[PDB]
Amino acid sequence: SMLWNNKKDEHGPFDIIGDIHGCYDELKMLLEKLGYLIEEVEGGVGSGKYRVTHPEGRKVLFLGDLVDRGPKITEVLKLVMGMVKSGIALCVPGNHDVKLLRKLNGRDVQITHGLDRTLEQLAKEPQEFIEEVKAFIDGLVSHYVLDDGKLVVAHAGMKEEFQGRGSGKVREFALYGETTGETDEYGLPVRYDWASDYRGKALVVYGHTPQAEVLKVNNTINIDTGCVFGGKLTAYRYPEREIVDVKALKTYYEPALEHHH
Ligand SMILES: [Mn+2]
Repeated sequence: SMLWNNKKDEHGPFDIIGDIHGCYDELKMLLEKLGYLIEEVEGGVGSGKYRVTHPEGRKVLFLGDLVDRGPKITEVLKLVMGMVKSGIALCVPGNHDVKLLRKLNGRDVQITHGLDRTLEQLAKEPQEFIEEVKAFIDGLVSHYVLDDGKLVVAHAGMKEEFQGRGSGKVREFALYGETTGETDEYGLPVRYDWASDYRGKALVVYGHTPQAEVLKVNNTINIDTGCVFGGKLTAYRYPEREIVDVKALKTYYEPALEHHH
């Protein structure tokens, strides 16, 4: 009964933040707008470079996809790692984060979707920081069930049946979701729209495929508003159920191509 995903004793309030993808400036703006105070620490290095506090004792929940695409990936990492360490944040992993971990561990993965930017930015940092990043990503839990089971956070979402489960299949769902088993017009796999079929008790806040505006469906909401693509970085305030966002300062990266159909 003792899984890592159980944080039911954590009641918040929480500010839940979608995919950052290296957008440090917007992250800093959003945290400040939420009332967090960010101190650039004197002499501070790596995960000790920053210290974040909140006078109302609010906590941040990051939905992952911290790395790739954007201009300030190592600063995002330093900030988020420090927050998790000081206890003001938790983080669940995105697909990009885990793929980065596999690459740093020695797997010869495809350099795509912004990973080149992470690698070239990481290259400018010392080695002990690189090991800190590996340790950080390796310890990320697939999802968290929080606040007496009233809230679930996961990167790609978490359908009811899998909530609170620690199996390998549940971790894959958190990272990637699942496919429907059938193919599309190109004979390719199709993503399963789990949120449409969701009837679970917990509100699920997640950040899967990027959207122009938050996508609320049944007791679920996707808050990846595509900051790095020139959209915005969104926080969802819990239990207030309020949306707070910061517009991207620039278009840092081009979004996926779109089929005509
Ligand atoms: Mn993403």
